[PDB]
Amino acid sequence: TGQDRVVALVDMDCFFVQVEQRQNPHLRNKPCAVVQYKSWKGGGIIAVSYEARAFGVTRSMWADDAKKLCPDLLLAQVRESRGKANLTKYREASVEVMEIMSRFAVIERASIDEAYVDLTSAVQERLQKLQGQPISADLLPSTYIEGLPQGPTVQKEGMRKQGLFQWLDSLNLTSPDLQLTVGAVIVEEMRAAIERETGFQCSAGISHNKVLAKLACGLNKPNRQTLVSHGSVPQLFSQMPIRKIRSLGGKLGASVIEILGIEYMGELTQFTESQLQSHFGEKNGSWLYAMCRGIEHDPVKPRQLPKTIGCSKNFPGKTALATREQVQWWLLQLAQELEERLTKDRNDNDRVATQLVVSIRVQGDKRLSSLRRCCALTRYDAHKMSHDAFTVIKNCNTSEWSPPLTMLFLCATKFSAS
DNA sequence: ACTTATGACGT
DNA sequence: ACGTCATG
Ligand SMILES: Nc1ncnc2c1ncn2[C@H]1C[C@H](O)[C@@H](COP(=O)(O)NP(=O)(O)OP(=O)(O)O)O1
Ligand SMILES: [Mg+2]
Ligand SMILES: [Mg+2]
Repeated sequence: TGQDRVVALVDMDCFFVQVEQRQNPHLRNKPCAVVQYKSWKGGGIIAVSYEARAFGVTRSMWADDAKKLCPDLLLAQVRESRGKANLTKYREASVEVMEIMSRFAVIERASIDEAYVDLTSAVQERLQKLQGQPISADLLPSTYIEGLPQGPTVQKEGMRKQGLFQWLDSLNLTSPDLQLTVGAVIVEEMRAAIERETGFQCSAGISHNKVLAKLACGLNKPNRQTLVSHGSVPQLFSQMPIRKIRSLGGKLGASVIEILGIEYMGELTQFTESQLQSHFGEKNGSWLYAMCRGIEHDPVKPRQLPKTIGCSKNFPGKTALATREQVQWWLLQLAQELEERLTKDRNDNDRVATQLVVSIRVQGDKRLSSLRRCCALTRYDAHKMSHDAFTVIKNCNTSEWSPPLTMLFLCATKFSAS
């Protein structure tokens, strides 16, 4: 019934903003965004504080536009090195967080600001230690129970406590429900440890799988955690849009909506697994049939380290690189940042990348990557990497350079122990 | 002219 | 191996 494991998803609240606000006290408790490349339209927003969201400011907005919605908006710029954005500060901030999470349980780095946790084992330990002890409300100061309260509240904290009381009073409530509660107690502790040790606040979702735990985390932001039990799923999914569920945000979800003629996740229950398979594939049908019943089996991978390391730049419109000299210069600029990142990787993580991937895009092409080619990554030399990368894409030139290049991408892959 | 990184799947 | 999809 997918009530076998306890899985959590922890996600930092407006991460890049918190990172800047910690370092610059002035930006704290104020409408705040983080931008990059100020020259064109004040730059592009990649992170918005909650105060700034009250005014309607969103990521992928122009800073000049954001200022129109929010006159008093404070802006922080991404560091620029070698003529491109540099995310080093946010990656180091990430490492602090990932390290604190590691002490509690085994984690899967899902993004720079979020990881999954498997609390299944930890829950078992706590119960033996905690055996015969009731769970106090004090143990869950920031926990929301989805679907509660019900029955017999005007303030949001009042609703939270009321729901928490009903759930705790029942714990009536099964063995898998008790495990989620202990799972959540542990998440309270882990979240408190993050803020105390780094100054960063965050939200969390606690459930039986990664899809639900991720959905749960969203429900109460920021600085709150949410438990989505097995029993809540039917009511929660019933009015829940398909696009909301992870991996249904793009084309597949659209085709499910278009083919099946439904709009909510719950509506999938009526169809047989075979029906779903025939429409959307064997792998997807099977996945859909279980997910709408709240059952998901993807494992929490024990991976704290990124599989791959890469850098890229985009040369939109006029700025597009139409000469051999420019292509050579930016590969070198990219290869140089890559070398710094790669060297650090070896010292911290005892591993080396064996392959190098070059991806490029050209004018008139929609696709993120027009093409990609690879070659051997034998040495961490920016000049060699840049020179080799030129060699594997040099043919690409139809011609000077034609067509001019929209983007350059260099990626390191295939790391091995050492 | 929403950029810059990531991971997984299909074939 | 190379393209594509999905996500942050
Ligand atoms: N499309 C994008 N392009 C570039 N950088 C991005 C990005 N999306 C996110 N980032 C960077 C900047 C972001 O701060 C960060 C975290 O990812 P989120 O969790 O998706 N968003 P946040 O933590 O800001 O807040 P909250 O979760 O509470 O809504 O990654
Ligand atoms: Mg976040
Ligand atoms: Mg996130």
